[PDB]
Amino acid sequence: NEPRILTTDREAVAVAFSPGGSLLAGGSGDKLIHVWDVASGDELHTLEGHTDWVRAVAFSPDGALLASGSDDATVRLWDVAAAEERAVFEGHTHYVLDIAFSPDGSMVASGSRDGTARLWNVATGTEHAVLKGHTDYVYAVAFSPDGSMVASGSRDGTIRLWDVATGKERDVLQAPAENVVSLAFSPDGSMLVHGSDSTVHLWDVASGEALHTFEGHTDWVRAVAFSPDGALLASGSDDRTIRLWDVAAQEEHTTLEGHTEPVHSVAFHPEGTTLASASEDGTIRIWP
Amino acid sequence: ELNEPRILTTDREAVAVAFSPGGSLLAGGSGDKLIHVWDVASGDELHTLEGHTDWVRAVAFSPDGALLASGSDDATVRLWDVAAAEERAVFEGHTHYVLDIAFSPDGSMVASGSRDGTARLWNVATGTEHAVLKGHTDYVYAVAFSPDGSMVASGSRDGTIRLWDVATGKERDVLQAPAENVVSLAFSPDGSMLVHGSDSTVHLWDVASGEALHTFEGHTDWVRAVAFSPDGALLASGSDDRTIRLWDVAAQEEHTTLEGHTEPVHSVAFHPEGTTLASASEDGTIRIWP
Amino acid sequence: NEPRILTTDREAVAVAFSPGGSLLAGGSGDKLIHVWDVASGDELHTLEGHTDWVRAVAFSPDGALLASGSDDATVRLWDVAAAEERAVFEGHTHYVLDIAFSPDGSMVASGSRDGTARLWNVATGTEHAVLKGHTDYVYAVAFSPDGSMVASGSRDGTIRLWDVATGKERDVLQAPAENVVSLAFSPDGSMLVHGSDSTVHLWDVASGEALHTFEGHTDWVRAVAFSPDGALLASGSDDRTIRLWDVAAQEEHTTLEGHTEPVHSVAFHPEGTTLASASEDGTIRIWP
Amino acid sequence: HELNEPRILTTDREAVAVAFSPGGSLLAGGSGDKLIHVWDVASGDELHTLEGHTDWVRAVAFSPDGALLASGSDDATVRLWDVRAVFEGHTHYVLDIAFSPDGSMVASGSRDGTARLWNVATGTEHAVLKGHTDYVYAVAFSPDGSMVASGSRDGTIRLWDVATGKERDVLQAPAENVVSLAFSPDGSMLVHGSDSTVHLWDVASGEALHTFEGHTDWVRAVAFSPDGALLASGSDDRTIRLWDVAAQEEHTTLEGHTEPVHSVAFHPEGTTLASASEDGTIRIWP
Amino acid sequence: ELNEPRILTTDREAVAVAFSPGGSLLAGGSGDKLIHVWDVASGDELHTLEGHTDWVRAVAFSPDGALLASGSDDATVRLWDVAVFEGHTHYVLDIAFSPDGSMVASGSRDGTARLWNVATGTEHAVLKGHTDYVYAVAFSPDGSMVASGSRDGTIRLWDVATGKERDVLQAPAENVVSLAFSPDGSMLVHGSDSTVHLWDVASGEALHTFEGHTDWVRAVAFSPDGALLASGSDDRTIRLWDVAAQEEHTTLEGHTEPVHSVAFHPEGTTLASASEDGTIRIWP
Repeated sequence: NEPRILTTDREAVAVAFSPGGSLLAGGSGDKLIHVWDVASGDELHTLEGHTDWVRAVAFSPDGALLASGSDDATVRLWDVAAAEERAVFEGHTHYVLDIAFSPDGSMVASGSRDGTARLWNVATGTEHAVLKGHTDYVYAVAFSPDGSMVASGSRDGTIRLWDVATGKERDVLQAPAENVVSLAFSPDGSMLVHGSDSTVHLWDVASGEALHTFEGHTDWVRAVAFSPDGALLASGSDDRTIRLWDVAAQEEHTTLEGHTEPVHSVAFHPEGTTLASASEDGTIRIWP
Repeated sequence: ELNEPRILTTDREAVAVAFSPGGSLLAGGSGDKLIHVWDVASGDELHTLEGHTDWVRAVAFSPDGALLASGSDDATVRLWDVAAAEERAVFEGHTHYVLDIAFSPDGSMVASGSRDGTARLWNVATGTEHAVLKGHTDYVYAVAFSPDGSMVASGSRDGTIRLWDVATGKERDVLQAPAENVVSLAFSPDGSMLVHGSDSTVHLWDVASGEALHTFEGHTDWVRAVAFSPDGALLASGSDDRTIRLWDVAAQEEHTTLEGHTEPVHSVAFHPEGTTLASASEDGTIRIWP
Repeated sequence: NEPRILTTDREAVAVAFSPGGSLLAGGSGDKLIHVWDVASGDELHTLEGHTDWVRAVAFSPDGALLASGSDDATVRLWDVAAAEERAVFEGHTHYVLDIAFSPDGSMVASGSRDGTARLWNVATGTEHAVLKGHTDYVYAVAFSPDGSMVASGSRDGTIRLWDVATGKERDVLQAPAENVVSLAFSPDGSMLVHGSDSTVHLWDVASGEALHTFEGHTDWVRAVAFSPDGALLASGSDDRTIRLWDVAAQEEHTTLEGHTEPVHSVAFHPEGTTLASASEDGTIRIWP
Repeated sequence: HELNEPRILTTDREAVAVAFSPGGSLLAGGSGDKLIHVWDVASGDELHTLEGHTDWVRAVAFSPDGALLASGSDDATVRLWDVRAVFEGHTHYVLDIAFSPDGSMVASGSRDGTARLWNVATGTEHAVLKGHTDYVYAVAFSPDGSMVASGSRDGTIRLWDVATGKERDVLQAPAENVVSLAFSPDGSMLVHGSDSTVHLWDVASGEALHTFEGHTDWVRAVAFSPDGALLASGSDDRTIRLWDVAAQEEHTTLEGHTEPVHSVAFHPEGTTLASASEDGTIRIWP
Repeated sequence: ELNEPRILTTDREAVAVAFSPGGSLLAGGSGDKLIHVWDVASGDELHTLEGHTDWVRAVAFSPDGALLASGSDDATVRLWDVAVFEGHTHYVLDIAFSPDGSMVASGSRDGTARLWNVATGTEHAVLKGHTDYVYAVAFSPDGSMVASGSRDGTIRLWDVATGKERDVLQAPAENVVSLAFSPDGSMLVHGSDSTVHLWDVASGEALHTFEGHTDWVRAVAFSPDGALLASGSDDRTIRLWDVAAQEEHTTLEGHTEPVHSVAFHPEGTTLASASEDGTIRIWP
């Protein structure tokens, strides 16, 4: 079926649902974060303060805060209700390309072009750790659902796993011949998925071995997201499509067409009924 | 960030640095027998304090910013009027090189660490003689008051850090673990932790319990200076490996490596606002970074 | 409540209370600074040495020193008890129109018609920084209560925020239809007020956003001051009045009438029960 | 009569300069709102508003042909308006402008303590008048064009030989700032308006003819009658006073009250007077 | 037992001194980073050798008198014509030419004694076994053995031909700071933070411990005849002892200063002391 559309003046490169499902946050190239009421499709208050493109957004698990990463090299925290900048994190030397909120709510992770992943302490507003190892841009970061581990995806063709507590690297998953552009954990923590150029890979987390490769995209896969029950996987690509795959059977489920430009971010509704995609065509689409 | 805003050029060994309490001035101790005071904003050289006969190994501002103290290989500690309008006293009594000095938070006393194995607590306002603390058969390289002024810590060649109660001159605890000479020490603003710089390593201690909390590894040669950030988040180290490092206290991670220097880094110091740190090196430069 | 009145032989353009509350300094067109014992109403000393109008005055936080700015292009430091000139600062090329003493007591700020804001190190007597950003005259300077920041108000329609230590500009607030003629921080440090033509504007410091505009004045607002508890705002204007505003309610509190000429400066007693104004009518008035 | 005729409005700030056109039919108002207004003396029309200045306009003057107007502003420019302006500059704020009777020259009084003299056609600065130790608040050419007179905050009235840039006389007597100046149509006398009170000076002898007392506050404005018989004073006391130039006695007092009178100008036939006041009113009286 | 001249120019601690083999020239290594050479007969300043970047802790002449070696904190050993360089990973604190003149031994802060062939410039022998900085080295007069003093509190004897440790002399409570080999090769001297010890080479036992100094003993030198031993201390005395007896022979008062280094004239007529002030002194 056909989605709904929301419109931004500029490229929408990041999207996320509030934990309750009632709000939708959109990160854009107008240097703002837009917040929509999902039911009415009305645009609530905007979040301004970033000085460059907003590349990623994520809600706190309690839904009270929103974290954002930007090309201005900063990570900001926003009070959702008040639509206010609550904090600003500095340290990254280059564009911040991804962020993730810990399931705990106490930490934000960021990935940047400076070749590091950083962890920020939400309560104190300080840097908890800098994660060093990658030799190229870090395009994606994601927390393990138990909150103990963070995974980082880099252009150096590696996926690195670190202990959140100590900042220590635990594993390196090799993905050769490729730039890892996106990462996501399954909600059960058993699987990890990464987006590459035209391809989506599945990994068994306990083993660090590759389970399967999903073929069908014809361009860079910049966004991946697991459904809340882990059964479905969504991918966003430069080929303009969004693809759904059946995780257990490891086949194509369906292809979502409609975007006229690259899809930079994909996010499931917490109930699993809806998917949101953001595209360079300046639209956010909600698909059931 | 770790980027550097400015560079100062001195042309000799810059072995000690400290910021004024307001943040606007910088004192530099040099291999010349001189102390320099710089304006941080303009980078202008305000004044040069002469009198020492040998290397100046440590410098400190009084908490009220009116006085500078300097410790030297000539075996003296000198007190300078910052305005420069007035010469001041000199502290004599140490039999060997003085490698460290620290002001008590009230500005009434100064502590000094010498190679003679003694830590001396001198009176600033008063002209009387001072208390002697004895270091354990080995030279004392480093000294620091706790922020509350109740504790003084000393770093020695015995590979231990010593804590005294300032009021009674009583030795409260002994911190052991370093495999070598402890060259620097710094209290957390909380007063809860202590930071140790030694031969290759940076240690974190729980002051109350006298236990080691962590060891920071990453320097490849002797760590000559340490500094605790005002927020307590970060730690700064200077080393003979020619780098300076910033460490995340919680995780013990290399928040940043500052790679401008070509020669050993003898001293590091945080700005009072915690935004920038200054590093001093044998390459005859002072580098300021955020 | 009718105030009490002191006189100067010429225009009184500046006033400030000692931190203890017992003294009142008045800057005038006599080229002198007058000091009054508030309780007795007696004139304790005359500070002489300026060569032109004295435009602004400020006490050191310990009350031992007074700073003054003048049309002679100089900033002077006075020993109050001794009534002696202690230092003279030179460097500004044009009239100095405002001065401020930091809470730290280590730095004096000045704003001049030469388009620059200067910071002077009181202990050493040196020029610490020249702040250059503005493209027109600087009419006001104020320190943040934490002493980390200094703000400058200019004819170029900008308010600028600088780091005191490094002299680096941090922010530029835009107020474009307006010449910024006066500034004050709230004692909290959370808000800033600026005075323009007919209006007093309130800013949120952290967000740099405009909170309110206080309307009622019918001419230039040359002086603004927060009450020590932050609850009240005072404005001095060319319309000859002083207005008090309730900060939280954003409403008019009262209008102080009596002055027969423009009110150039206002200052609160540290207890908050009394206010002093200075006027071109050659009077300083103390109002409860 | 002293009847108040049209009250002229639209300026939104202090009106600090007024002048009649030489032909009598137009009225120019300079204000603190940074503009110059031109009015039809008959009321029937509103004419133009001259915009460009960035700061207070303190003086206006018409060229003797009535085709050009000059203005002085705090923005430090002297602008000649075609009635786009042409511009002239001052190191400091410019407070007074006067055209020579000839119309060949514009004199500008400034905060830099000097009077500038420009050749209108060329635009070339010809002479700088140096001598005052403070702001120059008012300037006027003698009817023969050979002399300029100036009032300053230094409390003096000065006479200059224009061609030679040379100071010829310094008239002293005011205790305070001289705020306005006027030259007599016969050129024999000069009028001072000050922070104390109005004075008359003999041009040839460089002596005081008289002191006019009556005002109870600052005198900001003075203007001679076209026949030279009378003098008008404007004050902070809110009266306009008329004095006999010969006898030196007060003739009449006009109570145009509630407002300080900042500028006054007589009509060319002498029947009318214009006053400027605060807050942007221009008043016309016979 | 007097003393004649005092020698000047060094701006810092003079921590090494050596006479040329044949007469006549004197070398001073200092904290000011340079090596001074002095003409002994005239008491003049012949030359200053510059290049080192850090403190110079040892100097030694080649047996032909044509080359001088220096050890510095800059981690170089340099050979000077009377320059060539060698490296160490750490600070070099001491050097000694073999009596043959074919080898330079260098003791470093890397816990090893380094041995180079001078003519080829190639390092061949590394002596390992010390657990801390090596502060002093000296060849046996036959060149078959090297002795080393370390901060580990030991004196070691090594067989030169095979980089193997032959003996470990223990006893000193603290850092050994200097060592010397007697001309007959029978006795070895240790200078430490408290005392000076004599080690019997054939027996591998301690002949005796010298207890007169009241502070650290920084230097030891054997007389050319082997009869007498000089000790230099922080207490500002130089002490002469009978090697056989081990009894104190004399005390030289310098006083104001701590003696950092001592050396005998090759004829045995003169003794040179180096001090912190940046003075060199000769006594008979």
